[PDB]
Amino acid sequence: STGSATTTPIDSLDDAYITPVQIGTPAQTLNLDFDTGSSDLWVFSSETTASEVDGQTIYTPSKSTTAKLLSGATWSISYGDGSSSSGDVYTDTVSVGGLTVTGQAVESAKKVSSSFTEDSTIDGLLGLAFSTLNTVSPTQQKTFFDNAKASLDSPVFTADLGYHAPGTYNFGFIDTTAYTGSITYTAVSTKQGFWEWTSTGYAVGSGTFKSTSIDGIADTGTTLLYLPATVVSAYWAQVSGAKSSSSVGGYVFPCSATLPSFTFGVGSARIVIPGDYIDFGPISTGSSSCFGGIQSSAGIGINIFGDVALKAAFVVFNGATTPTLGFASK
Repeated sequence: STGSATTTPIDSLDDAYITPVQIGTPAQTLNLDFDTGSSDLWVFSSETTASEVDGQTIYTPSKSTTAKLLSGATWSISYGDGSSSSGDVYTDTVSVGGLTVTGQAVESAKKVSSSFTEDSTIDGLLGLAFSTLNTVSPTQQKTFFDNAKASLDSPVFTADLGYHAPGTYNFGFIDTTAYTGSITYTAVSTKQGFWEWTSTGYAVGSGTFKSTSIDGIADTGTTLLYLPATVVSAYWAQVSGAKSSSSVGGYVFPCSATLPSFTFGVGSARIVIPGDYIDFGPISTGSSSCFGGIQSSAGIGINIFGDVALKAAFVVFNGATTPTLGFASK
């Protein structure tokens, strides 16, 4: 089998992407944030505290003839941005772009933190990291991809995120029309449960390429590119007036600037992030200070190849017995 679904930016900055997902019988369609940095499929629901729902579409398990309470199971997750959610668990039928999994754990939120409530466009998350990170207790549950894998034509999914435009998540096949050149594959460590890999270096604008190993994660659920402070300083030093602002929480730059590109290495191949992809707009409405799309990872503990980087590439998440990542230009 295969599946193919369009993913759409939630706003004009590409802060995140939503993909429609059918849950239950008859189908209830929710718009989920596909997150290769986590491993829980959780949704706003009829069980979510009413004051914490503000415009989201909810899953109502009592209206699904295929929903079954997973007795005793609870979940609770905290994300790198400080947000969180928790609740109980149903199993139900879940379909993405024509690919159906029966018995998928659907984690129903009883509580969500304020940033989820405040984002009316995201009805939940669909985790695509390794199932060892799934938070369901006392019986850990499998991701949608893990459940689908054996049925897929090939044990892969691909992320093709757009810049200020829709893109595509495919399951079970590699669309050879969706990228240019060849796909360069690189080794993955699953030891932390992430799609963790090592970039071979970077360049700033038209500058020379610096060969240096940068370990990080391919994370569709993170907006920006988080890299070591040395690398980030070298980038922003090329932008007149750019500075790191403790009050804002990262590098800012004059909105009048034209940003240089940023290149990252995948083996001997190179992915170029255009400068425009690194502009996240005014820090507050009407400000002439703009927020940068490349930020330091120094306070995180891990480097994160988030949407800023991934949307410059066609990205293969290869879930073969030994997983690997593939990157192609597009």
